[PDB]
Amino acid sequence: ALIERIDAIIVDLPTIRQQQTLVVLRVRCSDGVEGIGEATTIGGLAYGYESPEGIKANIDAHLAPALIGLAADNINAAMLKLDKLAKGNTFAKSGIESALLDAQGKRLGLPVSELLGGRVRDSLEVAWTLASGDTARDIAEARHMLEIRRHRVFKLKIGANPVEQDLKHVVTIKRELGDSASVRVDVNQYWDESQAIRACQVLGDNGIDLIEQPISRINRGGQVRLNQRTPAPIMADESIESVEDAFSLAADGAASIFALKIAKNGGPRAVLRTAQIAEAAGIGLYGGTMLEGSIGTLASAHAFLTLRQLTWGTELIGPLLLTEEIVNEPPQYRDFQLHIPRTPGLGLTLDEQRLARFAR
Amino acid sequence: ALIERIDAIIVDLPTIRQQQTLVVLRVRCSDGVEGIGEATTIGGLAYGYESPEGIKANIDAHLAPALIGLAADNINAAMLKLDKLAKGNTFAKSGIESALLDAQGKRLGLPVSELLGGRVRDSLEVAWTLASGDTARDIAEARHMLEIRRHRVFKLKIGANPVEQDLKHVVTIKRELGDSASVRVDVNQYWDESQAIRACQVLGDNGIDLIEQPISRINRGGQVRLNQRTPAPIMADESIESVEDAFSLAADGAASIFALKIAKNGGPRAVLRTAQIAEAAGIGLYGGTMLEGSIGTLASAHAFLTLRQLTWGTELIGPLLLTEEIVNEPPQYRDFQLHIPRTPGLGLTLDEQRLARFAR
Amino acid sequence: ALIERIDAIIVDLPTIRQQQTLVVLRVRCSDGVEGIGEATTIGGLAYGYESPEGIKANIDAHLAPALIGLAADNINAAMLKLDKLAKGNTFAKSGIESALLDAQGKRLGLPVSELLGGRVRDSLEVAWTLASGDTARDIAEARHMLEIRRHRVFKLKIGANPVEQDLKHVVTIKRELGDSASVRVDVNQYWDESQAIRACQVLGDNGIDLIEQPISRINRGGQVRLNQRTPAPIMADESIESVEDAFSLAADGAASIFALKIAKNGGPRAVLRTAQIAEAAGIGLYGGTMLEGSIGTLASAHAFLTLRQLTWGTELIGPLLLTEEIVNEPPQYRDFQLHIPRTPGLGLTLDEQRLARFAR
Amino acid sequence: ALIERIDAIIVDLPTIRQQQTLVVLRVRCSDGVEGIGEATTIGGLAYGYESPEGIKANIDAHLAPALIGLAADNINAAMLKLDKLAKGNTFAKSGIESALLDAQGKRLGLPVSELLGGRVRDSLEVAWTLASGDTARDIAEARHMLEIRRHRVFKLKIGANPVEQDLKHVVTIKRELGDSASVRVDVNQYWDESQAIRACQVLGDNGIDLIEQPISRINRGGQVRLNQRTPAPIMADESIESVEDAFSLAADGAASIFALKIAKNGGPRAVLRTAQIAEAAGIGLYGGTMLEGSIGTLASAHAFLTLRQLTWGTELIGPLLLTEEIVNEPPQYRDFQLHIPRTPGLGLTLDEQRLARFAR
Ligand SMILES: [Mn+2]
Ligand SMILES: [Mn+2]
Ligand SMILES: [Mn+2]
Ligand SMILES: [Mn+2]
Repeated sequence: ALIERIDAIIVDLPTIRQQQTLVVLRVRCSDGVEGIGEATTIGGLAYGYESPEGIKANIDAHLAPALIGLAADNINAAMLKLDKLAKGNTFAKSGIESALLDAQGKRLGLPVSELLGGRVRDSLEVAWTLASGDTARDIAEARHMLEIRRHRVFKLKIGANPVEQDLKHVVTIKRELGDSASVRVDVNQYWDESQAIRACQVLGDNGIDLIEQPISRINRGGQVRLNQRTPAPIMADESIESVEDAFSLAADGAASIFALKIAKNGGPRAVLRTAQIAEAAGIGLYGGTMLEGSIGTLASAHAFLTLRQLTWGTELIGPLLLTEEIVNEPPQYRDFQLHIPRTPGLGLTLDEQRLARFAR
Repeated sequence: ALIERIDAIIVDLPTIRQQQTLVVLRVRCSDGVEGIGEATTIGGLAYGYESPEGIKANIDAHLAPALIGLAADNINAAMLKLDKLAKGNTFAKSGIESALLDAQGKRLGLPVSELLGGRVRDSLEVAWTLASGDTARDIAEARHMLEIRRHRVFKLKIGANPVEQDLKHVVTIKRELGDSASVRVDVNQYWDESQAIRACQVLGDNGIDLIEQPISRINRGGQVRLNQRTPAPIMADESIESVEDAFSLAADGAASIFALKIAKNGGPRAVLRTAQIAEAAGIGLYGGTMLEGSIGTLASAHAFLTLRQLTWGTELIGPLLLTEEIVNEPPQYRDFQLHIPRTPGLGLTLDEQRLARFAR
Repeated sequence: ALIERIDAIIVDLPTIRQQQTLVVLRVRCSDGVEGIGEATTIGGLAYGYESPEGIKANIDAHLAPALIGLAADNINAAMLKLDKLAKGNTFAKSGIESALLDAQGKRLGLPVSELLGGRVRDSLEVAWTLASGDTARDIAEARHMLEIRRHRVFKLKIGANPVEQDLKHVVTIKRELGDSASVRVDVNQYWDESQAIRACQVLGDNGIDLIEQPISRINRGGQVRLNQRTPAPIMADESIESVEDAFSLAADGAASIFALKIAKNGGPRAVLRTAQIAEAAGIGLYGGTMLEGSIGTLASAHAFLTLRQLTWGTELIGPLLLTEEIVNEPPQYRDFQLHIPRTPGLGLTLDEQRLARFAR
Repeated sequence: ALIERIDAIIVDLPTIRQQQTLVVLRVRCSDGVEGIGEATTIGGLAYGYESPEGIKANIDAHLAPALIGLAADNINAAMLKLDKLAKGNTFAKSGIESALLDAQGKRLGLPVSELLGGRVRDSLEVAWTLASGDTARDIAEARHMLEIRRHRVFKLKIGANPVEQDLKHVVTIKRELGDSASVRVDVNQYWDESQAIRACQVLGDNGIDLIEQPISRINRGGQVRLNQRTPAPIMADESIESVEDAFSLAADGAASIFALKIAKNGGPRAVLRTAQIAEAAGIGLYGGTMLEGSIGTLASAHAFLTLRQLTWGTELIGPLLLTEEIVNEPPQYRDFQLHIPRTPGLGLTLDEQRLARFAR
């Protein structure tokens, strides 16, 4: 089996919020098997180097031509060839690898998790991001998600408002929920170390379980210092933009938890390299997401099932934010977790109608 | 346009406290344009290496003669020539650079902030130093400044009295003001690390937002340790006596905030080098002052407007302490900020009458 | 003056050894002034994250729309707005900044170097890369360049062949040329630290003046160790992919020389931030290039003229490799240097005919 | 005895190679005893923060008025009062302290060395700076100084010419002299670490005994690295601008030898603090000079005699460069050393005629 054609499709799907833009990869193999992948980001170029437009342009002009004609079954050789001719471009590489893994799983009749070694679980705990901006509305959304047993872990994106305001908001939510839920925050690099010093103390003293990426990745020593002084553990996300970054942060002791994202590492196999690094150092794990639809969510999930332990769960909620999908199989969210079937590949098939409907 | 003449005038102005001594620079260019600058310090030689007397002596004998005849429009070449023949002498260099930037802005019809790249704001938040020594009098002054909306951020100079006394004073002020104001302290290198250990803890636990230069610049490790243990962030001021010092402190992680002072770095362009260093490391900013009159205040301000972010505001209140000025344009303080116009140069002109009146 | 339109044109120019692809930016301002910039790389995605295709796609979809309507004269505000909405994308940002600086220089009648503060020199020393692969042919090319007084500094790209082979080649060239020329090498991250240990020793012992980027940027400690043990100084290039990286490498002591590249930092102003960082730490400078044509070469050059010192010269030879250009003014290479005129902006104008001829 | 009057006199003396400017201090005490001191520098502001003009201005306006009326016999109280009201200003402080020590020695009938604890030697080894610029001329001067037994240790100021040129020059001199003389160099901060790496190797491999201040004081890590890799020991000079700097460099391991200069530390007593710091760390000593005339030379010498060991000798040759002096007692240079008598104070008296003749 050889790689015959690779198509990168930009798709715009409506959300429950606006719209989320996905880049759907379709890799056609000579044996008739097709693999699907996804390379999605949030906000164009605001949360990463790659945009949907840049992703497609590079796949069409550089990445795809390098794979046409190669063995579809030798994923390692294929991905290494891409590393040789393309620096960075992890999101694009992630979609491509997901597609190849999908096709290979359909080919051998195995789920991607098994191709990756074997799953140790069939479901993953999912955290919900409360984003209404209104405290009361957030507490209500949280009590609802707990009632229908969909989520018991909650994440709050803070940092865009005055520090004191975000702190009042977060503390009130953890106060009202008590130990019924786990409350975590994500500052998305919005604070500088001077703001984080007091902020981390207040959050940790008020029952917040973890503070995700409080300060910018450019401030390495700041991360190392906060990792030593913050009452609540510090998790790295944006600081990891490659597997090599994870090693660096581990050797430095810059975070006690790593967020694992296939798009930021280069694919399901790459994210496993990062997880292995963290495991060798004693660093806790969390399954992250770039708000991908089902393809990317399942591609991530399949990799997370092989992990010995994910101390802090995952946030694979991307499909729940979309009102329309481009796959035929809707994800199974029940009892605070996401359930992954044992069907071949990613266990998904494209809805050609909706794909054509939402493709730009 | 060539530099024709440079005059350094020592001026003694009365304050609302005593008197403040300024060194006014007047640079005459062959195209008829004149630039004005200021090199001021506090207390002769008590807060720095340069005194008004030493500043004038060096400008007349060494610095000025090196510039006469050079292109007034090539500020870089001019300032680099001064670095080559004069070690240190940052205050004097600061006045000279401010004067050249002023003249160049009048020449091209641009405000100094635009010569420096472009402003991202038109006003700066100003902090007021409560200095009566009497707690009740300070709280009263603070409630007054809040009422007329002039200041909502306050700074207290402590360290000259027994530690416990200064702590009682500061805590009482923050207590009475509540979260209506931001209270910060400046110890002016008065404590040794042994005194600061408990002092910083008490201050941080009682709502003080930042502790400025608690210990001496000679104790580097002490700064690094306090930066790691103080509940309230540590800001460096006296430790920065050059741009290279800022790099050093950044690499060491000796403070999470840098005070930017044109006089301590060598001018508006130099202070920007320091700010860039701090930005590259994730270090927060604050616009400092050496209690300069309008010339030096505006020269500082014009540089601070180009900054992406000044997390902790500024303390450009120098003109408010003087009862008489030597410029014709009084500064605009309204709604807790200092407002900077878009007029050419520094946007100031000398009052020849008052200058002659207060010159010694 | 407002930014009215921005066009990103991919141009393919033939070289003396294939073709080089440039992305020409044309920024049209409401006052009728037009600025030109360039965002070029080598080998698609092999020497960086950005390809010509990705660069254009991002400019058309994200970067340009954010600037239309803003003041063309406030470059700082414009570039900071880009940092706020786009992570990375330094090559694209570089072309845009070069274009804005060009237009602003034509507008005020000043050369870009003066907009950047003022030049301290009018020409820059240029190094030539011997790339024939054949030792005898390289020595011949070097003796020729010396005869016509075009180059007296030479750089050799090594690392793609067995270590011993590359070493024999380099040592032979330095031997035949003697102290008539300066011989330097660039390994382009090709070696791992284990290979570099002996390689750096042999090179340093045989008169090679500097070893550029011997090992990969992922190996930080390796860089710090080689910086301490290599008999010949170590220069960082690929390790700097941002201004913040420069600070990091400086604080770490990972290289004694920094290669300055506008494309890797984000523009002429950004490259100056990096240079300032290195200067504050005592790190030597070298003017690098991404093999840009005249636009990018001049944009770089104009920034390097403001530098106090460039201990190791530059490699602004890009135009000499192209057989055809898209500008009307050919660069002046005479007496081992590149000469930069004092004309407004970049001092260049587009040849509409050739542009149309080579645009794809 | 009280301090009645202090006079700072700028004196211009002709040299054997121009003119050297001294600031002579005369402190008059109520008991009729007068003390003389000297605050001299090289090149105005090129080798330090203080110029003769700035030194006099600060003494007349700030330093002197703080001492009038105090006990002339309590030097500690007097010098500490100066530290309290004046930051830096070490050259000025040095002249004043030398004057007070002089007067106190005449008063008690003891040589300054005894006031400082007691001498362990009566003479100091003196090194000669070969400065003709011409290699042959330097070798000739060195063979002459050896013949008349005046100097057997030689220092070469390098760094202003291309590295290779300075290296050829130095190596030739050490080669021709052989082990008849000790050859050392002083780079006066002229090189950056990248240039020093190879330069220090060549110098150390060719018999140069020590390399003084190869790189700038701003590059701290560079000093620490060179201290570890240079085959010839590294001596710090400009890096010490205060006693606290010495501690810092010692704790860092930035140099294996410290140059002791009374002007850079604040006086004969201060220089002893620095020497004590180096001794406690195992750092070797060298008696430096700012090219002072006899007053400053003797003030330095008297302090160096109390030292347990000065591994690398001294460079107290200042008087030998002047054609005219302002004291009545010429210094005794015989048998490679400077001989210090056991007369009271500094053992010098002013020649009122020549003083009046050369005072400006
Ligand atoms: Mn995150
Ligand atoms: Mn302060
Ligand atoms: Mn390179
Ligand atoms: Mn020296």
